Amino acid sequence: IVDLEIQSKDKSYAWFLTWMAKHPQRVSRHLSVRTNYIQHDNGSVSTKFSLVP
Amino acid sequence: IVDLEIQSKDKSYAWFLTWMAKHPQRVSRHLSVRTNYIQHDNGSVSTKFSLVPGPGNHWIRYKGAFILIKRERSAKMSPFETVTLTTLYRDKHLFDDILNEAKDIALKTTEGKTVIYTSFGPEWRKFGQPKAKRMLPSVILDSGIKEGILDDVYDFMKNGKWYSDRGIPYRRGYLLYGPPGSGKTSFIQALAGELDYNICILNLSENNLTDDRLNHLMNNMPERSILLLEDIDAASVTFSGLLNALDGVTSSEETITFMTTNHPEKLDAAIMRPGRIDYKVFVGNATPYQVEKMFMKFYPGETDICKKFVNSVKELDITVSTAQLQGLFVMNKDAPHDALKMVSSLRNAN
Amino acid sequence: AKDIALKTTEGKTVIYTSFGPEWRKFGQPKAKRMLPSVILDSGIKEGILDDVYDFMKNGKWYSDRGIPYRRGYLLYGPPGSGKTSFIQALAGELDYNICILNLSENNLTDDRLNHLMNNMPERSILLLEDIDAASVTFSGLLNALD
Amino acid sequence: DFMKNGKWYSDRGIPYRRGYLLYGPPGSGKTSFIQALAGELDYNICILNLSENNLTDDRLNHLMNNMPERSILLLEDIDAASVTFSGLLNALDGVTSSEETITFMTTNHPEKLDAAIMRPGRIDYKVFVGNATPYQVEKMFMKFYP
Ligand SMILES: Nc1ncnc2c1ncn2[C@@H]1O[C@H](COP(=O)(O)OP(=O)(O)OP(O)(O)=S)[C@@H](O)[C@H]1O
Ligand SMILES: Nc1ncnc2c1ncn2[C@@H]1O[C@H](COP(=O)(O)OP(=O)(O)OP(O)(O)=S)[C@@H](O)[C@H]1O
Ligand SMILES: Nc1ncnc2c1ncn2[C@@H]1O[C@H](COP(=O)(O)OP(=O)(O)OP(O)(O)=S)[C@@H](O)[C@H]1O
Repeated sequence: IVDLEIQSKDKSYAWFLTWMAKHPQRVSRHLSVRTNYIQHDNGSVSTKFSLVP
Repeated sequence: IVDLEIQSKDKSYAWFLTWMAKHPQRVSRHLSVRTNYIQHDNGSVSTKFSLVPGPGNHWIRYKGAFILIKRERSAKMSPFETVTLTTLYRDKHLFDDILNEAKDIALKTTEGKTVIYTSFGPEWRKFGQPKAKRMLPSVILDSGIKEGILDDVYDFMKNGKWYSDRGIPYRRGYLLYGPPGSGKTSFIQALAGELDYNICILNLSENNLTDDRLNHLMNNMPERSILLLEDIDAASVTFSGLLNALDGVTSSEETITFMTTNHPEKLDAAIMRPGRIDYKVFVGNATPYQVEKMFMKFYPGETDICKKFVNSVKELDITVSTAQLQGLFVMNKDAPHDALKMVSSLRNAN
Repeated sequence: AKDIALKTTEGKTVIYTSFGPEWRKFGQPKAKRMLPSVILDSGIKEGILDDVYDFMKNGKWYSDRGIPYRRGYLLYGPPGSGKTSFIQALAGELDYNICILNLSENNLTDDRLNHLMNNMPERSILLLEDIDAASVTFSGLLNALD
Repeated sequence: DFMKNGKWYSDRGIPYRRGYLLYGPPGSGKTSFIQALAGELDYNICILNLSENNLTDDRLNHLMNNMPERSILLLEDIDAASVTFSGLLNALDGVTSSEETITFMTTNHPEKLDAAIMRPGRIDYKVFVGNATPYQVEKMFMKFYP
């Protein structure tokens, strides 16, 4: 009675990860931290922390 | 009712272990040892044993949530390494505060020390213990050279928006060319100390380095740092790849890069284009202004012996270097008369 | 997911770098360089822009005559003249990405190069900086280009 | 004089580090004097072979930084030289160079060395350990036949 799609290191895999990160309905009890630069013209560039699933 | 958060080998990782070492309200078993090269002014009695949380599980309180840390390694040990946090109240908002505090602790530059980063694979790594800041008045360059470089650097750092309004990439490159022992590397240390910036020393003659790794290193420098390319004329990197790394679509933004050479003519005109090397200044052999100021630095106070010394140097008609002058003043510590007697020794070079 | 990842930010261009047999984003997106900021000679910018727009508009005309729908541009000149700057400006104008490819990279093979040139992201420009610099073979590069 | 004046170097910002070169014909007592002086100072000897192939620049910087305390760095046959020339030069005097180390170098061919390595911030003291002089002959005879 269930279905299951798998996609593995595909060009849509990174797209799916980015979409999942942007999802507001996500309820994820597991998080990962990866630093990212927030480049803004005012002042100087700074790093930022992203809580990906 | 729990929410776990992990982070692999990234920039946030080492910041987090440095923060967790300093955290007071910590209940850690399973600790580890770490010898380090601490220093006292008279002499560095190194090998101070430091106890770090190490692998295993740890309890920290922080703001009142009783977070469980879990450091563990895998099949290998810097491969296969990770820490893990767990909060028991769905208070994941504390994780970003933890990360920000770790970032602030790590980014906090020691008030009189300069940090040196070295290319280790595709990312930078701290090299040794931080070295004491070299002061700008110690470096005796020719008249207007130090001031000209400092004015150009401050003008570049201040005018950030001006670059972006006109579309010019916010990036400046400096070349110090001249004879050996003229003050180039010493001036790099002094200027990095003045700006309170770190130094990322990069060796292109490293055979393991490649173009993709070079671009990653140039684009992942730690904040508030200066890229140093010692002996840019020495050059698995490719010439076109280096040229694009210096100025190209792949080149990074908001970086100061410094390169030094003893053979400027060995450089191609492409690398010396005024968009890759914007400022080039000749750090030459010692001039009488340099001789006088070097003597006054090593022997403060009396000037008549300094006058006799610079006259004798002028009569010696030899292209002395400031490294040679420093060596002579080091030989005669606190003895200006002995230095004036031994000034003739600068003539010999074998 | 495709729409989110394919949408371009309003004022930045993505840069792709050849990592193995496929492309990947390099760093953060860089702000678009504006075409008026690139001072080329008279008619040069306008001529190149007209030729590019004429090529992108006439997709069907190429197919009807049987010509392969593919164009190649060479900007040659002295160092520091505007070549790379114009590439950035034009890619920003078209809202295309730049796929930088280094042929002098030793791990690159002919099969890998064909796969890279046949798997570029949609709406992107292939940039071969210093084509004169050249594990790739001459015949393999020639057949890959046309 | 160098070991005593630790603070004097720090006051003027000079890196606390000295380099010595003994050059001359073979069998003049260079290595023997290194052993004697290390025994006198009660220091260890760290002998480093630059010609060893698996040594790289990063490894050499780590070795020259992580020397055991109260030891002498010995570079026998400096003229013999996977290490790079620039990497060696920056290791001996550069931003990456360590602090409070005595380094001793020997060679039978001093003229084979570049100006950069013979710089008086890399090699501070250079003395010619030559063939036997009549004073040396007399003192050797007195040592062997008191
Ligand atoms: N102008 C100067 N003022 C003060 N100290 C100097 C000066 N020039 C050289 N020195 C000292 O001499 C040594 C070598 O100087 P560096 O600047 O480190 O080397 P360099 O001048 O860059 O030459 P290289 O071999 O090309 S790195 C250091 O111990 C410096 O403290
Ligand atoms: N025509 C131009 N108009 C405006 N800025 C220019 C122009 N040509 C060069 N520049 C600036 O000069 C620098 C380098 O220009 P590039 O176009 O990257 O160099 P180039 O012409 O590609 O030559 P190379 O060395 O072969 S990459 C950048 O800071 C540009 O902004
Ligand atoms: N001046 C000397 N005084 C005492 N013994 C000496 C002297 N010169 C040589 N010898 C003896 O001969 C050996 C050779 O001297 P070393 O210093 O070891 O070699 P060397 O002088 O460095 O020559 P090389 O071949 O360049 S290592 C020593 O181990 C002593 O046994």
